[PDB]
Amino acid sequence: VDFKLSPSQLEARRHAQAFANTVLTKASAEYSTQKDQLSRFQATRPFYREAVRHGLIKAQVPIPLGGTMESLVHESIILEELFAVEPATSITIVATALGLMPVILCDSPSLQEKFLKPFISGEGEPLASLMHSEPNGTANWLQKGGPGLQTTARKVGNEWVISGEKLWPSNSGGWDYKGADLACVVCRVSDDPSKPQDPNVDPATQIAVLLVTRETIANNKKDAYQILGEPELAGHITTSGPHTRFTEFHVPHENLLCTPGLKAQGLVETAFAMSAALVGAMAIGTARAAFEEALVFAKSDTRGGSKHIIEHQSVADKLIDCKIRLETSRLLVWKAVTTLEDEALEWKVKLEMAMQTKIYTTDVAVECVIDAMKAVGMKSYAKDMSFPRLLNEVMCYPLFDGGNIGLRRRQMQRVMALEDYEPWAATYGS
Amino acid sequence: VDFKLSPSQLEARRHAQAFANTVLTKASAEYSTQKDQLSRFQATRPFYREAVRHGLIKAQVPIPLGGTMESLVHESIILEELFAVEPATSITIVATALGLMPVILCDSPSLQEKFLKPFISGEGEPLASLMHSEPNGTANWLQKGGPGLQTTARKVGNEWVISGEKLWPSNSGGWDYKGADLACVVCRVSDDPSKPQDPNVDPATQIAVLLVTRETIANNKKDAYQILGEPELAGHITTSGPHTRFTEFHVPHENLLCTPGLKAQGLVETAFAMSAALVGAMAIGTARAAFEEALVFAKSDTRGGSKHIIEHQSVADKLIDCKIRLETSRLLVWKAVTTLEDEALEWKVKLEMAMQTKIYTTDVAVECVIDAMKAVGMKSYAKDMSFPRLLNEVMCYPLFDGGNIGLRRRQMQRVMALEDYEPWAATYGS
Amino acid sequence: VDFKLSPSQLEARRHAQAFANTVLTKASAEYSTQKDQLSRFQATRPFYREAVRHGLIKAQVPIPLGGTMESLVHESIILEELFAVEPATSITIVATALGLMPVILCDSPSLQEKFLKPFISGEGEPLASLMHSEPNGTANWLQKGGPGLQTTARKVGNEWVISGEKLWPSNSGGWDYKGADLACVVCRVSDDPSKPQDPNVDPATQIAVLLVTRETIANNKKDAYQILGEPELAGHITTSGPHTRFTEFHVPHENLLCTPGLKAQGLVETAFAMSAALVGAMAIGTARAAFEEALVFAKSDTRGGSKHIIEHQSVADKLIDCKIRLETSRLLVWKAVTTLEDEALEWKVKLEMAMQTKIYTTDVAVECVIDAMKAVGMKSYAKDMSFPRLLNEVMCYPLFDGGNIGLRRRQMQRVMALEDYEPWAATYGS
Amino acid sequence: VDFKLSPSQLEARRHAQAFANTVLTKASAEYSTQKDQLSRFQATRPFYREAVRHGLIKAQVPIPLGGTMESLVHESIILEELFAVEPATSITIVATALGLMPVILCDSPSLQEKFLKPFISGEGEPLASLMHSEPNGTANWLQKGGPGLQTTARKVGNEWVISGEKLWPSNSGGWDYKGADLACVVCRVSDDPSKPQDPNVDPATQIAVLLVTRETIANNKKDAYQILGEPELAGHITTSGPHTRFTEFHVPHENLLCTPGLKAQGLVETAFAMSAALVGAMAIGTARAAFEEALVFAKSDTRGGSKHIIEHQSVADKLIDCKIRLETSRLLVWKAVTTLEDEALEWKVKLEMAMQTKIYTTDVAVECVIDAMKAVGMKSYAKDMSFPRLLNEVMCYPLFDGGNIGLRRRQMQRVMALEDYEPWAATYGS
Ligand SMILES: Cc1cc2nc3c(=O)[nH]c(=O)nc-3n(C[C@H](O)[C@H](O)[C@H](O)COP(=O)(O)OP(=O)(O)OC[C@H]3O[C@@H](n4cnc5c(N)ncnc54)[C@H](O)[C@@H]3O)c2cc1C
Ligand SMILES: Cc1cc2nc3c(=O)[nH]c(=O)nc-3n(C[C@H](O)[C@H](O)[C@H](O)COP(=O)(O)OP(=O)(O)OC[C@H]3O[C@@H](n4cnc5c(N)ncnc54)[C@H](O)[C@@H]3O)c2cc1C
Ligand SMILES: Cc1cc2nc3c(=O)[nH]c(=O)nc-3n(C[C@H](O)[C@H](O)[C@H](O)COP(=O)(O)OP(=O)(O)OC[C@H]3O[C@@H](n4cnc5c(N)ncnc54)[C@H](O)[C@@H]3O)c2cc1C
Ligand SMILES: Cc1cc2nc3c(=O)[nH]c(=O)nc-3n(C[C@H](O)[C@H](O)[C@H](O)COP(=O)(O)OP(=O)(O)OC[C@H]3O[C@@H](n4cnc5c(N)ncnc54)[C@H](O)[C@@H]3O)c2cc1C
Repeated sequence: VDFKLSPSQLEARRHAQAFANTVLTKASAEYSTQKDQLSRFQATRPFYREAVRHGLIKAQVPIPLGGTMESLVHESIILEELFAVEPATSITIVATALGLMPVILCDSPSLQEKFLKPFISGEGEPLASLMHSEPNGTANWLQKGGPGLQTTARKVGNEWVISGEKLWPSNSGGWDYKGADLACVVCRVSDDPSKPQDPNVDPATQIAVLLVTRETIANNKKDAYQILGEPELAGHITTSGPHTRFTEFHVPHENLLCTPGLKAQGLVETAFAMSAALVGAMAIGTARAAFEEALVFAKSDTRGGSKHIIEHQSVADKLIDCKIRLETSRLLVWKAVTTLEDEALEWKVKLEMAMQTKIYTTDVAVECVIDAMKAVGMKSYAKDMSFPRLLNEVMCYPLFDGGNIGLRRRQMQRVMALEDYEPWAATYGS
Repeated sequence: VDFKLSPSQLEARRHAQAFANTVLTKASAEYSTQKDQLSRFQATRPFYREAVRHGLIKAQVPIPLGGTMESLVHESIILEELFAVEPATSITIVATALGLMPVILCDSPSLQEKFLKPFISGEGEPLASLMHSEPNGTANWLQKGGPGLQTTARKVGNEWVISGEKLWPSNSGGWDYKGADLACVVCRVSDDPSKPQDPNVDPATQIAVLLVTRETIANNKKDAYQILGEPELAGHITTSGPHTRFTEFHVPHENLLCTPGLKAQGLVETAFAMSAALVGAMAIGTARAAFEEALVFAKSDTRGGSKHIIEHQSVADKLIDCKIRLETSRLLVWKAVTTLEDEALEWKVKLEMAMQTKIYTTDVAVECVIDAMKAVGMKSYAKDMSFPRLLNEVMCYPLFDGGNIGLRRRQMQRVMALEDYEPWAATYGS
Repeated sequence: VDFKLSPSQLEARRHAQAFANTVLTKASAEYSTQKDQLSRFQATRPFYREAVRHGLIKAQVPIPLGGTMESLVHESIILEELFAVEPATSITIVATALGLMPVILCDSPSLQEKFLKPFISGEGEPLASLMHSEPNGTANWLQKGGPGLQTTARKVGNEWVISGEKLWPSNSGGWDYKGADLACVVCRVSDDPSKPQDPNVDPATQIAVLLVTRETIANNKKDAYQILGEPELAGHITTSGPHTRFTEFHVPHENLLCTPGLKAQGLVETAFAMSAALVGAMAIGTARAAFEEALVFAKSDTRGGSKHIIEHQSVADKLIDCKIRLETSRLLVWKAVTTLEDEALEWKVKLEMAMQTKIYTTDVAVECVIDAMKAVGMKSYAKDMSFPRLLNEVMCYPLFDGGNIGLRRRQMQRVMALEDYEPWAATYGS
Repeated sequence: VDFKLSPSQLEARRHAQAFANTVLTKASAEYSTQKDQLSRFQATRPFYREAVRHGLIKAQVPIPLGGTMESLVHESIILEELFAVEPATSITIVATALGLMPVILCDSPSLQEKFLKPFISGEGEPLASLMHSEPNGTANWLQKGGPGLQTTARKVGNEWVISGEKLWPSNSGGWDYKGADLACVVCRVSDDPSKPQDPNVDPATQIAVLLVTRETIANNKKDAYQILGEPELAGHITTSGPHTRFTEFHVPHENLLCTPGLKAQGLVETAFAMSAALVGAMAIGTARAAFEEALVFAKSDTRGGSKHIIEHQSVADKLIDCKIRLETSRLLVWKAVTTLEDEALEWKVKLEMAMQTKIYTTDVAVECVIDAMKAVGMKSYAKDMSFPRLLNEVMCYPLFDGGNIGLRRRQMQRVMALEDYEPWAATYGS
């Protein structure tokens, strides 16, 4: 076992850091004063443009597919550096990565060449979105006997017809509400959308992914694709993840990502398992920003006393707890993404490790930001410090990318209950 | 022993609830459109006006002093109901209460009659502020051999001259920055403010409290009293707690609250111990709003599954944990205020109980809000629910009113380290 | 609302302290030499004798039934003092009180007069046991479609015949394995014990409680009642709670406690709700002993340094956290038992409060003992301090008297999920 | 960056597992029948003899020094597997590794060759001990102005004379109270032991380490070396760590480990920093045994319900938290030991990483055992399961090898407060 970073991993860090410090630090003056989420997202477009120019979207796509992604550990180091400075734009890049993952993972090389083209060009501001989440919730989307996804699709001729609503998926409506450049829309196949999901058939066997582009939306009637709203978020105030309604929305058969059923559900689960692992890097960045701000403050401020506050044991204890949470978190992320890259390990081992990672890093990042605030004291509550923004941003992580309580813990639980469960297969082999 | 509420405690609660729902619910539509903190505080003036007409400012003063305060348990009940709905204006009421407290507690009936007069009238919108906190911190203000308070006072003729800065004290500038109707300014006596505090004298013997009114301010040169800034807060966005600088600010000797030294420190300690106990009620109201909103959601929503999510054990575990935190918090607050009202008990015992109460309720209220958010899941993160506001608001409580890490834990540690410490004296007697 | 203790409550405390210090402190010299659990329990008989002589068993029976119980708050005070010194014998008293409860609370005065008689006499060493728990578990005993209790009973002529096994019920075999003086055996009614519980039935409608005395056991064949074993416990090493098998055990119909079904389940639920509330006083006593030992150590020992260890913030922080856990725990126990006593409150309100109390106090007692050990440090790990015993004893509390995870949380969850659940009914009526 | 185990790491694991399962499982049948700590420890001798025969003591010594230690990752894997089964004898091996470390670390090949010889022979049952800890404590041994170590040494011609007492050091009295085969006795140099440590000299400049063998002890008068007692421990009930008194105890100058002062303090600090990282693997072993026992239980028992208990969300939540604690702990240990072996890294970077590791792994192991017990429920409390032993054993870890509260957190705080502290130097370099 080895924890040393290669020259390309150190360069990936230096590059990410330089981009964050020279480009992302300027985003706040653009977005900070806009009234609504969409406006804030739009104000972020020149920074995404720069990220594309710096190669950061091309770096979300594997080299075999014409991108420049070197590894998932490189990706982890990049995301930690970006999120330690500014989640604006950084969040857009990862949302796009998620949006691309089903195509990156699928088994059609002609689909990959066609739909990944804009994202490896190094030009423009192309957005992708994995459109899974819904107004009524998704924690129970695979539950045999329940209503399932309320976004359904039916084959009519040589096309599919989507009806229903999505809520929350990042970048889904694009910069201007005429659509992401690529959206992977996750649907439940229902030949008749009025009738409930058949409780005698496993929900996983009825999943289909349909690829929707700006062209697709332009080819439909205006009322077939409507953005009904844009949630105002506590933190990550510059992301877009709207309420979208498809009404009789036609999509050509060639845009069907794969065979409906277990293969499609598989692509989705895989994409979301990879995000589960990497989301820990974002939480680390946010929490690391809080720790470092509190640390510098505790090593330079006496708070009207005779020594720097880090010399009070209760202050150092908080800082120690923060530092520990960050160190364990990062190791767990690097373990997770490395596990995901291991061809030897069966999927359930990868999936359990990804779930653990998401659950731990996100929950623990919140504690880290709060302890940092408690250590700095009253000054952390004013907006001339970063903590108000970090507090709001950090609370997103346990909730999003599949919340810990409803999705990730239950995905991990299902794995642990299986008869052939091997708790240590990722470490000690099978 | 008994927890039944008297008819007048029940009436205080009905009155508080009616006030909250007829008046305080309208505040948000007024303060929400104001871009800066002072303006938000100013938009809140008509609601404080209504608070005064409803008798709520008069109820912060004991009956023997012309007020209508029935008891601290009545107060605890009122504060919980107000803060469960809207901390805007509610926070102003309690900040005024704290400003009044050094006067309420002092042994001079002439000062009490004079300076409490506007607060017991039922007219206007009179504000009071206890001005203790400073830019450089206050956790170490009584540390022997340290710099001490940087707001100092010196006697010159038949007046005192205040030099230095305060930061954070609620209401201290009034509605218009010409001053609170009553400010208790806490100073360190120093004949020559350019000289450090003398390291061989106990800081507590150099504390003075000087009463500064609007008239005091108007009797000084314009540049003798100035507001340098108004912090933009993460939550409690409608409160004012400015950065104030006194420069050669003259106060009559008749305005000195009491003899400088241990008597003055003692009045500040007592005031802040009473607030330590009652700040729990504010934390309970906020956390209670989060718990109730999560409870109703959990009972009303299936999240696309086969049953309401309260029926999931992980969801119920969060709700159970919130409920336990709230229940234990309320009990401890009522214990602490009843203990403060007990004439048979020594100060050290009351102080220890008040510290415990502040530490427990405020730390635990934060966990209550966060767990509530986790239970609700993603929808908790959007501002169509109340959680974004509650999370920002709840994080104030561990930090303010004497932070838990630097001030309240240290005060309690000091009492616990005394040779005659009796842990259980508030319960089982001495 | 009032927390002040009456003269009789203070006397109850004094009496309980004097008993624990002059009698219970001598127990260890006797049980300590005994190599198995039963023999340790037997070694404890002379101390239970003394407890009876001091009126402590009589104090577990209400005055209208010939006992001397003053109130549940008196009971809480007695238990805290007892368990602060020595859980040996204390645990027998409390287990007997649980065994008496179904008879104390039943609607048959003839059963009360006959079966409580030995317990109000003030003589001998009479034991009672509520025999509910089983080798296969009881967390799911009321699960519809589940196997239910494996101890069943059937009516044959003018008798009931019991088949199956119990495990864990305190005192159940008596001093000599010829039986407790009174055992309430909870059975599921089944005319054929080889047949699985009907999945269509509500399991609570099948419950019967049969009273079994030493004369009942003697009236049966010797192999109809056998003790198969006695668990060797991590702590509470002097308690007995054996593995008992009933094989065609005949009981007179006049020993049926009440109408089978909902009424019988209700008596058991009520007895265990009462124990849920009071078990916190035992947790508090154990945790309090750990806190006070650490506190005395922290204020007298420098650990080879220049100052008492309580002077170190990290140490003081552990002690503060223990103190707060103990203070909140006692308040919650007093609230719970006062709630149970309230004639005007509905059952589910009482039950919910009792569940909260059990969950909180027992979880938090464990943390209190462990934090106290960390504060004292390495010396806490050797048996010349009490912490090794306290750690083993405290870990009983979250697991016993209905475990928190499987029973108490799920009882509380069920009440919260009821359409008419009112969270603050025990405090703010309505 | 890589977590993959080499073939030799996998072989170390297999070999350690086979030794634990074939040899160590048999230990309990021998030590459980003995009446006190010493006897239990003595009953452990044949198992240590087997460990020596299987090369496990030789594997504590680096290959350059004639041992077989392959790497600290190898050692971590071995310790996790040993402590997962049986800490008896396992504890003796690690205590011997600690005892050897000051010699392994020193810069004197002639000392190394002489004193390490029995330990690399593969013969007998040689024991080492690092005798640091004392009756009065050691958390403040380096405190300037404090009393310091109460075990002192004075130079008398060509010999040193030791006065004072040790308490706790494992193996220090050997199998028979005639001494460990090698003890490294840490002393404070003092010409006159009746005089207090000079408050004007930095305690670390007065540290000496004297090597004491069985020959040294036999060459002194009988009353010069006395075992006064053997603590009865809550867990690890088969280790020896006696109370030793040196009275005018003569040691040859050629047995001095190095020049007294910073160099000697540095060997002690380094040895204890290496143990701090590795003790994590012991904590993991114990917690892993709890987790796996709870997991097997939860996957095979319904607890009288219809489904395996792991299907209940609150049970799964506990197992998930245990699993996460174990995964993060192991990563942190492997990171910490790999950091210690990195010659490019400054000592303070290694030290910080080792303290973090000790703090985290030992605190969290306790939580893991307790969670596992709560998940299993009542049955976990009886000695037919492993948990009573594991609970007592896991509580050792945060207290021993320098407790977290008094020692490790203070050592880490000291590093963090340094002006040139680089928090991430172990991951991203300097
Ligand atoms: C900034 C941001 C970016 C996002 N990016 C995307 C994106 O790119 N694509 C996309 O599709 N979505 C995205 N989301 C949404 C998010 O990934 C999912 O909606 C969310 O994580 C799922 O919500 P939830 O887990 O709370 O599930 P919900 O279904 O909303 O359930 C909510 C709560 O109900 C409870 N619950 C429900 N069922 C159970 C159960 N069976 N067991 C136990 N508890 C249960 C749990 O407490 C759960 O937390 C984004 C959201 C945000 C804020
Ligand atoms: C909405 C609001 C209302 C307020 N109302 C008032 C008011 O009416 N009047 C008023 O005067 N102020 C008021 N305040 C200010 C507040 O009461 C105090 O400034 C704040 O509670 C004290 O800050 P602190 O406890 O963080 O101490 P600081 O001195 O700022 O110390 C900050 C941190 O340093 C550490 N620290 C410092 N010294 C030590 C030590 N010796 N040991 C351990 N740790 C230490 C702790 O981590 C502490 O949290 C208000 C503030 C707000 C936001
Ligand atoms: C000293 C002592 C005295 C005792 N006194 C008595 C007495 O007087 N009378 C008596 O009858 N018993 C007595 N007991 C036994 C004890 O009250 C119960 O057996 C125990 O509290 C119930 O066990 P449990 O709660 O762990 O349930 P179990 O049925 O053993 O369940 C074990 C675990 O399975 C899980 N589980 C099972 N079902 C669910 C579910 N539906 N949801 C979630 N999790 C689940 C939980 O993690 C639970 O902890 C005593 C025991 C001791 C040690
Ligand atoms: C099985 C076992 C094996 C052991 N092996 C060895 C061995 O091989 N060699 C050896 O020498 N010892 C050994 N020990 C002993 C152990 O390493 C040390 O004595 C112990 O870890 C140090 O004790 P402590 O950390 O509790 O410090 P203590 O000095 O005993 O301090 C006790 C407590 O006081 C408080 N405290 C003291 N000073 C401060 C401070 N400055 N700041 C904050 N809090 C403070 C802390 O709460 C601390 O926990 C062993 C013990 C056991 C049980």
